[PDB]
Amino acid sequence: HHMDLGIAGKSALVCAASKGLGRGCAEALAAEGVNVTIVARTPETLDATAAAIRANAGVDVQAVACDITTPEGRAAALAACPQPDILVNNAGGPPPGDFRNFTHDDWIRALEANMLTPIELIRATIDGMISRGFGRVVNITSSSVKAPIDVLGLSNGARSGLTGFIAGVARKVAPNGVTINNLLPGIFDTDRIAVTFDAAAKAQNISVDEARKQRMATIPARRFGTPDEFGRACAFLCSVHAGYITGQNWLIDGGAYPGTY
Amino acid sequence: HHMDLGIAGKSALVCAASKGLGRGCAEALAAEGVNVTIVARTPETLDATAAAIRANAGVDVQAVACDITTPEGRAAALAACPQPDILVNNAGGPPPGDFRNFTHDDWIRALEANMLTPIELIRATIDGMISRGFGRVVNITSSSVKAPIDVLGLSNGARSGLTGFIAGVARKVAPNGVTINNLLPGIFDTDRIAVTFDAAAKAQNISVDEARKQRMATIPARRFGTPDEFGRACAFLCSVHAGYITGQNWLIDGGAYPGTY
Amino acid sequence: HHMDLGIAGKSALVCAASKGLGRGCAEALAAEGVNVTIVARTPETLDATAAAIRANAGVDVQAVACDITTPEGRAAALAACPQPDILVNNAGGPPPGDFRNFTHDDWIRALEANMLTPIELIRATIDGMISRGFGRVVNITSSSVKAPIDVLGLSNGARSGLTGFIAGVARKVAPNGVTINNLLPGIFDTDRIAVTFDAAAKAQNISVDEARKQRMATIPARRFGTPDEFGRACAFLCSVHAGYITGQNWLIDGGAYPGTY
Amino acid sequence: HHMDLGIAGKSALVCAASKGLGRGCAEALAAEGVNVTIVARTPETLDATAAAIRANAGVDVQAVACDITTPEGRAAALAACPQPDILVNNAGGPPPGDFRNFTHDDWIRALEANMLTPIELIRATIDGMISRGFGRVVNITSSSVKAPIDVLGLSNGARSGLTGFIAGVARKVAPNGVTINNLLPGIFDTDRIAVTFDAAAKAQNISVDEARKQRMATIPARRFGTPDEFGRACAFLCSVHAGYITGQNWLIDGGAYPGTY
Ligand SMILES: NC(=O)c1ccc[n+]([C@@H]2O[C@H](COP(=O)([O-])OP(=O)(O)OC[C@H]3O[C@@H](n4cnc5c(N)ncnc54)[C@H](OP(=O)(O)O)[C@@H]3O)[C@@H](O)[C@H]2O)c1
Ligand SMILES: NC(=O)c1ccc[n+]([C@@H]2O[C@H](COP(=O)([O-])OP(=O)(O)OC[C@H]3O[C@@H](n4cnc5c(N)ncnc54)[C@H](OP(=O)(O)O)[C@@H]3O)[C@@H](O)[C@H]2O)c1
Ligand SMILES: NC(=O)c1ccc[n+]([C@@H]2O[C@H](COP(=O)([O-])OP(=O)(O)OC[C@H]3O[C@@H](n4cnc5c(N)ncnc54)[C@H](OP(=O)(O)O)[C@@H]3O)[C@@H](O)[C@H]2O)c1
Ligand SMILES: NC(=O)c1ccc[n+]([C@@H]2O[C@H](COP(=O)([O-])OP(=O)(O)OC[C@H]3O[C@@H](n4cnc5c(N)ncnc54)[C@H](OP(=O)(O)O)[C@@H]3O)[C@@H](O)[C@H]2O)c1
Repeated sequence: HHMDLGIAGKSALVCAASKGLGRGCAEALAAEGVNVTIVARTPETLDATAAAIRANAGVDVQAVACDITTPEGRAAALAACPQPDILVNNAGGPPPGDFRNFTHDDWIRALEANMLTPIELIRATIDGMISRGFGRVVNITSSSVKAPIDVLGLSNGARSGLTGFIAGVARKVAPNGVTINNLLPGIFDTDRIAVTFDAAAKAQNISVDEARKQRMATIPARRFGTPDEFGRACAFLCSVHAGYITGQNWLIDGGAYPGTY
Repeated sequence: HHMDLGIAGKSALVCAASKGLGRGCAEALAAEGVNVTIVARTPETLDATAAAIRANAGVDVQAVACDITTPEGRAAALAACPQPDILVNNAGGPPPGDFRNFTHDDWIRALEANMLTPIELIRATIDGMISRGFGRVVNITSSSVKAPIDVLGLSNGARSGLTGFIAGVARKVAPNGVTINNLLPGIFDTDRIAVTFDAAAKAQNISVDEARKQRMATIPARRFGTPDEFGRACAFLCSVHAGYITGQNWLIDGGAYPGTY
Repeated sequence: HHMDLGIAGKSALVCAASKGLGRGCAEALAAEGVNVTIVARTPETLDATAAAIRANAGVDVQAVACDITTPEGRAAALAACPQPDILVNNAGGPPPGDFRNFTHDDWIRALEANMLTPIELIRATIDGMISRGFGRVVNITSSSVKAPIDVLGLSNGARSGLTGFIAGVARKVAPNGVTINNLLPGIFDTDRIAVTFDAAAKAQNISVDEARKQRMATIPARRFGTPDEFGRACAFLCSVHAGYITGQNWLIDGGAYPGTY
Repeated sequence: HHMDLGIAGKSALVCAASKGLGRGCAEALAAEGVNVTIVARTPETLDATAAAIRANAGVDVQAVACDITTPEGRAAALAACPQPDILVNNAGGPPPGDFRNFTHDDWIRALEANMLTPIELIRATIDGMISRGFGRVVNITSSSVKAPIDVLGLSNGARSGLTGFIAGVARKVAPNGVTINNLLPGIFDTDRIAVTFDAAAKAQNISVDEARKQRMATIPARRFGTPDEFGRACAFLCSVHAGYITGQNWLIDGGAYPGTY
């Protein structure tokens, strides 16, 4: 038994996807027959992930080595995948800090990476989607837009800016068979959080395993998220069964956010 | 290809499901190998839907003819399906009117059908789900909990009451592999909205098609929702790939609700 | 200086107001020249509060000793104050417990007290406000409608039901110079709370002062709310300066709720 | 009667305040005895409004002619008012347009004016507020953060970015007697909307008065907001009676936004 998402043979541009949540989305789309173009900066891991997906899924896989948060990187991605049916927006997130230490340049860099980059990729791909009467955009954001994360003010700001803009464009382009939705991760078991736990353990004189355990104990689901399950939610949003879902912020966080809505 | 939801052979109790959104949920779950018990008041339609799901899905189908908004009906449903892995809560919705004409009996009827009935079925099934380390509850509610519907004050109130309570229990039971989420329909093309469009077309002296087209033009997606796609979202929430999603209100409305969140 | 709220000589019906937040609202309204009818069950305390407001504010004060959560109590309150310009809805809160121990009648009782009671008082007073082109309704609810409180499922449900219904009525009656808003307290230093901390101190063999300080340490403002400041926010909503505020949920909680919105 | 806000003799920096909502905030604070420093680019209207507030309120009024969205302008404002107790953040909003015509520079300018400028003024004033154990920051934003405005994508984005960041800093600084809240205008009767209706009428073959009338008819309160009542709400947030309100988004829109929350 398995659910046909109806997107085999379509094309997807999956940003920041040699590892982690982006990789999970690329894998899940390829599993459903989507030809995927994956983007990341470092060739070694990018080429390896592209080869793995090729050998596991049997779809066409393209790899673009670029910084997606530059105009030149966006142009390189679109040169490889010029008319995507499906766009998964993603890029590395901003550094932590106390708000009094954020510089103007820190703000601009976070806004470029996690707000203006997704917006520009939508701008560059939306006309083709509209012309074909089908389109799916999924933006990987953060629980930070629902409840601010203490040390991640740059995310609290930049990703909330993206989300507020997305609300408008989602409803504007909805008449044309295009949906635009955001996937908001709680804590997911990737290399990104291992850096955070490594520093937290060393500061607290406990093991990383113990620090991870203590964090899990505060999550209602009592675990971290997996890149696999994140990618499956992405694939569902990109399917022919989610065409009546647009402008939505899907929080995938094990219940950690306490708000009713 | 096709995505394996991992719930073949599980049991679901699907309330108010001979027609409409409930039937869509039952069929989508049966398509993934779930043995479904479906509940409705009218035996003829209920038996015909049960027979159709048997013929199409090949799963075990039980049909319980009862009023799910009564304790005798809830007991009869649970007697047939006493340890469901999956509970889909649903019942008929309240009648329209101006708030100054709502009677006390009106309020109790709406609160019983669309708040206390789902709560009682959760109370009666949660301990078995917890003991097995797996459970899925999906409550069919309404866009009325995000933005009040003019003439449906009884829904605006009763379903918001359910949602506020669900927020707490979803997080309370999450440590045990149980998730509880709400699916909020916008306008879906069922028999319930045909009653509204027939009375509109006849009153205004226009065709039903014209009356429906006027409403569609106000929806960003420019169509109504289908019971099939509603059921597919339900099936995803009930899957092994949605275990990190709980306490969430999933609005499926073609972008009609204008709020950013 | 001092801000003239423009409501001197108007009439207010203030429910559940011999003590606590309700008394704070009655005193703040009376300080602005509003003639207040205050309602509580216990005559001794009610009369003492009524006499203190008379002495300090110099307005007309009526005391009605009744149970506002019954139809007979509402009839008595409205007989004494049949055409209020201002209605402050309030009642005792529901008891704590685990949802598996809520009886069906526990739910009915909480729904009657904290949802249907304020709805019926609005229905009985809204026509007069509309006919005069001025009206203010303020409903005392709870932070429980923004984030569920663990042991207060009955509040999480009933007050959320009220709130969803209020959303519709507020926008329905806004053309007639009537506003309807909700005031959502976080933890406020009333007798209800003082009893709770007496139990915590005794259970832990610590002083009441230490038990209270333990809770304050988790609140961003690092204190509890005062009934006075709650009443002042109520009075501002009831003023001629808040006529463009309706359907709003004002959370007054020292930042304790972590959600962005 | 009249309510004492307890802020006579305190100092406020009120940005973008020779006209409109900013002027309304400055006048309301001055009316409660606050010494106000008002900032605007054009000297003619700035000096006239400063003279009016001096004559009306008898407080100290400083006028700074500068563009508050530049570092040099922020520095000039702070030179005049180096240790404000109260900061009202405000600046001119972004131009309208279709999202496909927004340039990278359009985005940066909107982000600078309506997100990074308020953030930098908070960073420059928060230390002193904390050191005195009292502070009030009110950010004038927009209903666009609750529901996107069709042609104002630059606002939908930039002001949502501010709001997501403010959520974190409000809770961070709350232990020190500082509150940070946002005031979200719906449509207010200022010079800003005259330009909007001047274009809306010129294209619709109706008068600006007719276009205004038709827009009013869609607002539940059936009118536009006044700068006076907006300023009064600002003054209440800045008072000693609002110290338990922080991190809140106060929507002042006559009920036009349809969302329950
Ligand atoms: N993990 C969580 O708990 C969590 C939760 C919420 C939000 N997030 C956010 O979700 C996003 C993905 O996080 P993750 O945990 O999946 O991180 P991850 O495991 O480190 O994966 C990041 C991936 O993106 C690529 N990448 C990063 N910046 C890029 C850029 N500018 N251009 C192109 N490729 C880029 C990386 O490869 P290269 O380094 O070779 O480019 C890698 O393939 C981040 O924005 C993160 O802040 C994460
Ligand atoms: N359609 C929409 O646009 C929409 C949107 C939001 C919310 N909703 C809500 O979603 C729910 C389902 O609506 P729908 O459009 O699917 O309606 P529908 O097409 O009329 O189907 C309702 C189903 O529920 C059954 N049912 C009704 N009352 C029952 C009861 N007391 N006990 C057992 N079964 C009962 C009906 O069969 P019997 O009559 O034989 O019992 C039928 O099988 C309602 O609460 C509705 O208000 C609908
Ligand atoms: N304090 C908080 O932290 C907090 C926070 C959120 C919500 N709330 C809610 O706010 C409401 C007021 O709480 P509070 O802290 O102000 O309580 P409080 O200090 O105990 O005052 C309650 C007042 O209401 C009266 N009352 C209670 N039940 C009544 C009834 N059936 N009919 C008429 N009068 C009635 C009481 O007098 P009699 O006993 O003589 O009738 C008393 O005057 C409650 O619903 C509470 O749950 C409180
Ligand atoms: N009116 C509404 O319906 C409405 C609703 C929601 C949001 N808003 C937003 O609220 C803000 C205020 O709007 P409003 O209606 O009050 O406008 P307004 O009547 O045109 O007043 C704007 C004031 O700000 C000053 N100003 C503008 N940009 C400035 C800058 N960079 N530096 C310093 N002073 C500056 C202007 O004077 P100078 O030109 O001489 O500098 C003037 O004193 C805007 O961001 C607007 O988009 C307005």
